[PDB]
Amino acid sequence: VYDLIVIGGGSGGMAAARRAARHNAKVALVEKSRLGGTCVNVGCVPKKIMFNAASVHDILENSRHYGFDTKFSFNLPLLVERRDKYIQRLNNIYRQNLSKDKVDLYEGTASFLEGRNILIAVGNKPVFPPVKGIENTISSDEFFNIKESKKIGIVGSGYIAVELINVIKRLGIDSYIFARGNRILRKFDESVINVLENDMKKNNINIVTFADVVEIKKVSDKNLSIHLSDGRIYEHFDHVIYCVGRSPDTENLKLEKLNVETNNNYIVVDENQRTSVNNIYAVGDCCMVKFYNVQLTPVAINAGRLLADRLFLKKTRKTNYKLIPTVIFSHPPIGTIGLSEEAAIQIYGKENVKIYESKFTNLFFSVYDIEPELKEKTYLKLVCVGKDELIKGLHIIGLNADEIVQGFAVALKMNATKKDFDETIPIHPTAAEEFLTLQ
Amino acid sequence: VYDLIVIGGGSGGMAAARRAARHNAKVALVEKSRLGGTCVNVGCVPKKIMFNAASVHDILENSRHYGFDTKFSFNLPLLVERRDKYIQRLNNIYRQNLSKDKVDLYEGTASFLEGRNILIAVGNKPVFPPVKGIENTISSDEFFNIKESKKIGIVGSGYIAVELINVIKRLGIDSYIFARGNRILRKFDESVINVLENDMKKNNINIVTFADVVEIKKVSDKNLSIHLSDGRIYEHFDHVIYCVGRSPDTENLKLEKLNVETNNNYIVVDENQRTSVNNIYAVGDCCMVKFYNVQLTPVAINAGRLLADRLFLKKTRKTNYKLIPTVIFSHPPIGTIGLSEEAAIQIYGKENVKIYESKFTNLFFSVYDIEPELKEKTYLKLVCVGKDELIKGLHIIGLNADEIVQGFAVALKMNATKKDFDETIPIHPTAAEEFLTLQ
Repeated sequence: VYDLIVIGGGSGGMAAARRAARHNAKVALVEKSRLGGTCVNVGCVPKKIMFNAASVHDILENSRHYGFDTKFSFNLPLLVERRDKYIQRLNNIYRQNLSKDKVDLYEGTASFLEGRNILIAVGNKPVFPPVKGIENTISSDEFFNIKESKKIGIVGSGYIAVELINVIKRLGIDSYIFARGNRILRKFDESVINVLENDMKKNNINIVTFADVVEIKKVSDKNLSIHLSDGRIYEHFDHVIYCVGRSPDTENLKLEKLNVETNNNYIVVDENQRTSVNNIYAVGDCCMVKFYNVQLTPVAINAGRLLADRLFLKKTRKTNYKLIPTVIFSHPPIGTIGLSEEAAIQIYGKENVKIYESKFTNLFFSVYDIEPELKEKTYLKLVCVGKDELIKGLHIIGLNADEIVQGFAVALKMNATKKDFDETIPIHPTAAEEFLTLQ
Repeated sequence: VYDLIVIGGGSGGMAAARRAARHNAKVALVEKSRLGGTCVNVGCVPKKIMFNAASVHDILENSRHYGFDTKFSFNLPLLVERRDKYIQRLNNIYRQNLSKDKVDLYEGTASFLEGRNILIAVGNKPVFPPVKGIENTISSDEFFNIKESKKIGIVGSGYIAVELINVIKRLGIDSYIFARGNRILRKFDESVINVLENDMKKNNINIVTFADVVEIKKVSDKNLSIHLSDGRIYEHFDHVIYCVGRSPDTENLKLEKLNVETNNNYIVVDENQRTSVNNIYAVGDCCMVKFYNVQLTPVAINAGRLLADRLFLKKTRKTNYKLIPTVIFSHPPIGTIGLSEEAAIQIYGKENVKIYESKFTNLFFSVYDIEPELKEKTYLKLVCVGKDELIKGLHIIGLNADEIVQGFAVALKMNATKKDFDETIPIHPTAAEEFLTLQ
């Protein structure tokens, strides 16, 4: 008999499993594919490696403005073996940590019908809509098998699509991204995105708006065509990638005969991650909290670790889904916490929203021998709601924006104000100091 | 008659000058060399450009682990013209901003004997001690004229010396840095420095401890020798650089006949930057506050801007010299705010100091085809004083540490605690998130 059996060795189950492990629980975790799940084998990890890759290509393409004489070629199959070489080592490490802490791992698909508290941690799996030609399509996952390609088309404009198209261009591949609305990234502040799109277009990424693909044709093998509902046609794609969204691995868990609730396959739970049925719990994007979903590795890490506590020491600590810092690893990258300027106004009203923003050029681009206004930009935004100016949203796009936000999030959670930032003496010279002089 | 005459168009005078400008003051500023002073023409700006340069060289030397075939040469004279090309454009811009805001600029040396409130902003100038051979030496400034060199020796181990030696190696130049104590950077946390030195030595930077140079010989032109007091001799240097420290440009201001006070050339002032003599004020590292000195661009920017206020709108706002975030642009870079673990214990006592630290490898180095333990490292430290654990010091050394700290400083000023950080959901995957899981 186990104190807790973990189903899902991805981000959530693992953390959960090892934490309870730490509190002396007899723990068991069963996995069917490689350990570390989505984030490790087909999300965050490789994605981030390919983002670094595309960063090296730009540095190589531009080293001449820094005194270097450079001639280089890129070979994607190599980036491929290095990167999978890496991934293979993590799985072994995870299985090592799993014996280090006394958890009894089991490889196999899990199914309900010996444990005292059973935790569902089976995240999603990709979504292919009923669209004509969809057979000729692949998913964000599959992209990680691509070692040859001259033209790629992505359908969607969510964060995965944009990160992927920017990584795709910067690897020598001709690139399109189809979007349903007026602009990609419809959920993020529109100014931050105006800068994103301007730069993408500057780098010849083709962005198509108001697109509804009603057909995916296959002239032949690796000669595909994308058909939109308005007359525009787009030919010659070796891969069309659908970045629709993802849905829980919930289909056959032999769950129904348990009256465990289900919205649209997502397992419902409470502040504590408890099911309708007690004993049985759920974290990871495979669930929905209420209802928030929120599919990010660190959130599922929080959840699982915190639960273990209510389960083994004390309840006190619960997961906060409010305030979730994000990084869109686009080119350039985007750091974003809290409300956009418009979300703010939908909540507190325009009479209460003041904004602070900046536009400048990273010092890195000083030697680039080109007209200033053509250098890659950096833009930031402070959205302030109230009277001594609480910061309800914080965003920036640029060189290293991925590394500048974490910290400001510690300050947004502490209800900091324009004035906290203003009394903060800045570090020079850095991109991040601009946040402190928005006067 | 002027409402305020600014002496010194460096960081402080300029900001001061334009701010008061903003409040409708009849302002005048006089400069003798190029505008933007130390930070722009011989400090922060070029230094930072050369740091980026050395960053491109490492990226080029290692692109192969990312799929690239790279063959490159470096040519320092080019980095030199690009970089001075840049600097020339800033001076023009500064002189443009100076007409934009209605300040009457005057080029010439300033000397006391028409203005209502006169502001001293003349920072330092380098220091060469009475040492034998010192004639054969140069200063951090002069380094910016160097376009040829096979071996360089730096005397000192302060932040400028370390930044400069790391930049020097990464430009193909053989490198030594002489230090008086046991380790370079004696003012910063010793663990953060153990990692710094290990990496420097890993990259063949030679670090010499307990060194007292008592002689600087010149066998010939660009064939110099460094003599230490203990028997060690070090030959074949084209340039020996002395990074001793800097002293105020105060020597002949025709000041004495004014009973304006002087410690060791530094002009003394108060919380408000007022002299012994009123009407006359002082910011910039050319002064000493009490007594803090603190020679950083953003501090002198604060001071000058804030003064203008007491001078033109209201006093309320004063400069805080307590809590000064810093970045040592070493390789790797170091972000540091607040107390070291030992400074903490000199203040609150060991019974009250808890520490949190981490050591890991940036994901950037995942594909480097080398044994893990040989990859460039990242190390962080939380120094906590008290009971719910106030963070009195925060440090990290690594890839992008320069960009991760600004933000945490907003949080240290807000007396954040381990637990503020702990409730902060992290961004993945990033170097900076490690700060949030130090459990």
